[PDB]
Amino acid sequence: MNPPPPETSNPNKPKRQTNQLQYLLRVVLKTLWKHQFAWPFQQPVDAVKLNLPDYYKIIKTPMDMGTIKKRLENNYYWNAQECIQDFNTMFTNCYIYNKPGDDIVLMAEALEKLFLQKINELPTE
Ligand SMILES: O=C(N1CCc2sccc2C1)n1ccnc1
Repeated sequence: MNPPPPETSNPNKPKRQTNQLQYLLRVVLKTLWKHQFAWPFQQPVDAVKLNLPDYYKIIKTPMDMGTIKKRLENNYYWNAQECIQDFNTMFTNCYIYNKPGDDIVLMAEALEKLFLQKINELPTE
């Protein structure tokens, strides 16, 4: 059974657009999305479809790139650090649910390295 997906809008949360957040969408997220290993991360984990009934028994703060992309598109975040934390949550969830050497974990490790390379330097506000 699947929980509701994370929110992509929140009317009482203040919005912001910064050069860093624009770069996270146009360059970082959009580049990661094209990678051959990105597909497991492009939407919320479907535990009903994937026959993973214990996924949400274990992962209590779900995150995926589809949600991040919609958040960035909505100006949901106040700053880049908030968005970067949602990427880190997404990678960490994969490491928590799975074990070292698992195919899904190799995909996450490669994306995380690419992610870090791209966020090492961000634009200046
Ligand atoms: O175990 C899987 N997971 C497990 C954990 C995570 S975290 C982000 C995407 C996924 C997908 N599979 C297995 C087949 N496709 C995804």
